[PDB]
Amino acid sequence: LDIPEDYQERLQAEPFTDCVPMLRLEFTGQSVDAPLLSETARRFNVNNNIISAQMDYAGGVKFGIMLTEMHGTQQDTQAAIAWLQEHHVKVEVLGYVLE
Amino acid sequence: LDIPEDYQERLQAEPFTDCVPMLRLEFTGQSVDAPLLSETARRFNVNNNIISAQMDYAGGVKFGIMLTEMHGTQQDTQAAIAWLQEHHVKVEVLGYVLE
Repeated sequence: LDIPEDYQERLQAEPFTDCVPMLRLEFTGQSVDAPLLSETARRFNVNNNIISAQMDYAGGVKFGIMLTEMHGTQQDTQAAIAWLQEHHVKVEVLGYVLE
Repeated sequence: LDIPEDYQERLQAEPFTDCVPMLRLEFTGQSVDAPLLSETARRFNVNNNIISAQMDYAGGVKFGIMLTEMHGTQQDTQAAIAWLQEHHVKVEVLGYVLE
């Protein structure tokens, strides 16, 4: 897993009403000049709650990992995840937690 | 300075018209439940562009550092920075960059 044991413990594979997805985000070389999480917060009215991160600035660009929760309506959440991927941020929904 | 060499090179101590603050954020036990950066994006119409981050999760809360640029109008970035400080995120303006 190499997520925190607290999350190993509460994570549920199956969605459930007003669950919240726990995400693993992977940056693969974006410029810092792309404000992707700040844009999703306004555009999709979601909150991206950072759990942890190992984000490296290497070669003048961004390569690394973040664990987050994404809070918002189900439609907004799905749209934000897809838009992140459409900008080549890899996104894995690791499972779902409460609220 | 202890930031990436290209930022060290570009960093100005004096604020200039349309400059961009380069921030260091230090997390010292903020809960994962507080959507600090997402809320500033909406509240103050700024972008928090992550440069790098080494953030750990422990006991339900967060510890570590992030380097960012903050983009927005002068009054908006001033208000977002003041609000993060008001909410006890340790913020340091390392200097200013184009553009």
